Amino acid sequence: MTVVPENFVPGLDGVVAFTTEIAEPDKDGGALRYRGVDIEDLVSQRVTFGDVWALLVDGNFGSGLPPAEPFPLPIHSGDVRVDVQAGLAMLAPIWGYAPLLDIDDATARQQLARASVMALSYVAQSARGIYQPAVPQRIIDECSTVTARFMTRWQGEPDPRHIEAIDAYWVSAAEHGMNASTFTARVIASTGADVAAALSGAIGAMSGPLHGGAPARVLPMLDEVERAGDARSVVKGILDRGEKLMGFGHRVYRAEDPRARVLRAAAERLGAPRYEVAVAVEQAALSELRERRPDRAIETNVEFWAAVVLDFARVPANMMPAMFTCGRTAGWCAHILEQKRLGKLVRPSAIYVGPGPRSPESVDGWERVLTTAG
Amino acid sequence: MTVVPENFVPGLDGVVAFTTEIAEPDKDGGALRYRGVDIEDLVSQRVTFGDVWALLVDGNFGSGLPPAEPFPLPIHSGDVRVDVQAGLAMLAPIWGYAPLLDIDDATARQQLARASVMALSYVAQSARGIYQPAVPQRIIDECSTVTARFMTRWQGEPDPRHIEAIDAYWVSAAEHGMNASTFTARVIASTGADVAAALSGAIGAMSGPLHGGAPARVLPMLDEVERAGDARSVVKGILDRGEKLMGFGHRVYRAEDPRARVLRAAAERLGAPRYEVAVAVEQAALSELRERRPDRAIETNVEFWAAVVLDFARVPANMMPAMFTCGRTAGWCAHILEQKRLGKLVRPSAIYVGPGPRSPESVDGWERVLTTA
Repeated sequence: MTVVPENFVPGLDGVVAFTTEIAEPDKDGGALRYRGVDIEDLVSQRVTFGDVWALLVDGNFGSGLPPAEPFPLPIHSGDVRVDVQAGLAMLAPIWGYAPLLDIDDATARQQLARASVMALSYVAQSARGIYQPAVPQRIIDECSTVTARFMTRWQGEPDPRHIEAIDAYWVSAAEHGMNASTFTARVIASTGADVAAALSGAIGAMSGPLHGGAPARVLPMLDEVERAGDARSVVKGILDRGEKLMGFGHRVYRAEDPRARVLRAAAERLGAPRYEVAVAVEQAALSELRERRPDRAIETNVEFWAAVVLDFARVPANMMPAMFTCGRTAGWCAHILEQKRLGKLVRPSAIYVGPGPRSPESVDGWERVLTTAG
Repeated sequence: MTVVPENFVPGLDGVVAFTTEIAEPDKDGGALRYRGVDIEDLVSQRVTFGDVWALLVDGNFGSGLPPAEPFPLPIHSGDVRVDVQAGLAMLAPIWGYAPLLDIDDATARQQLARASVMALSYVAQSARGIYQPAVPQRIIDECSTVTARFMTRWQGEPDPRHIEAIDAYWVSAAEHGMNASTFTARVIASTGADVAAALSGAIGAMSGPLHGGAPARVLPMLDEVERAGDARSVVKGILDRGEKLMGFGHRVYRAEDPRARVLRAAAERLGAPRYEVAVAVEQAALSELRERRPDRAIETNVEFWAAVVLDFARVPANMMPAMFTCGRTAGWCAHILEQKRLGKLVRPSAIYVGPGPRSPESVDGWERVLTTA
């Protein structure tokens, strides 16, 4: 802890923290796989989110996410993320969740599933809000998928097409390697904390606007083209004005992000009213950015089609981050269980480059210490 | 993303994630410094926690931690750690904390101080518990330090010697480099999240029993030595029954942990009644452990003397993890602010070693999946 190694770079970019068996974002190959299964196969075969949760967590099919038990959300803070972050942490004492260090794998797995679906129930309740009555459990119980139950608990009578849109979205968002919120879940798990503490901390990481991957603020642009009608000219004006085009930029996969293709497809198939305009904005935005920057590689961000699909499902813009979080719980749970089996505390190091030894009296403000105390 | 490097070890041991100006845990010198200032100087000169907080966060003593505003804890979960984890996250919407990305350094610093002392207040209220009336603010307002306000909000009429014990402990526990909870705080902070989300998540990591530093479950042993009168025979009994001897193990520093030294001296200076039995256990434990593992480096854990100091201050055993959290809010806050200035998202890589491409129907259990068409 003294000298900065030769062009050391802050952060952990490219530092391998783990091996994982859970999922492979194959950027070079243009494909995203969950336990070896392409998400395009999962989504096109209409595998529901609860079953994809189990594939990711267990490595095989057959023990899908159970329905949430009745539990009125105790937290009403004005922010769905806070409600779920606080509410999840509070499950440990009332449900008796011991630290991960103290339980076997099967128990941790059951506790993950029970807590994970309660995260969805809490989001639905928070979004529905306190200024109207809860949806009765018996109406939710008429549903046959976790995704249908979530939409019913939130909206009461959801359009089945909107349930399908959320299913496609959540599966496409379920897992994506070693990002900050997945990493936060694994660090908290690695202390042997209970699984609710790890999920609650991951929600905190996920809430940061630099976490990346939350749906795109593209709806105002899609409204402009709906009134103006000239997708190309609106794109040209968005760029000429100095503004940046939302939902487009550098390539993430080799070409098309496969999650963007899956969601564009979902929007087409389900007859989302904004589809035709969005397809026009996409073709306009890529041909425009590529013509303006011919040596740069430009593709559609999944966050663009995520906004179209979520918006179709009547998700308000202020709620789209929570919807991302709902899907990502599958990957968090898978990584928490894998971290438990790893059994290795995550505890990096630092190099000290601050002041050397000195007296307290030599520190600025010391007179104020003696004046306050005196 | 698929070839394992020849230097790969699980985790991040020895991987330098950051440079820091905040503090230097000097393992080979057996000394701990906060912004260059030795904790032994800070404790022996009775620098109060609230001033050490400013030292760590700001690099100077200009502006001490302010007192907490009145705010009855809204969470009563039966677990003090959960009350504060949840309660801290909830501060951002009621107080209007914007994400770290959206505010300047001075505003984040103000937000850290306000939430940090609220964490202390929440722990005091949660520990005091729901079967007692809150202590009036007018009584707490008569105290002159944050540490005294905390002990008063919790206990009503704290013994001033117990207040000094807490100030010594909290200063000794304020900061210790890149531990899992400070690391968690920095990671969450690196996403641009609000400081309350970062503090809340760090409390999550702190609560894990493998984080380290939570005071040692040594009170049963100290009771038995007080009952039986012979420390060595009790220690031999524990190891002969195959149980773990709490409070002793691998060296953290080269030899003695300087925080263990500071807390042992605090307990002696303040006349903690359990002092002498605790010293006798330390001698007997290190002697028996070094006899049995003669080439293993074995030192007293700081947690051993932490337990003695906190118990002297009438902290119940189930409140001791939260008291560690209270002191460590200083280092968390200092590191969140340093992370903010760095402006760098913390995310590492992983190597995939799972199954290759395969169809859904080739996965065990596919016949149990229901799909609509």
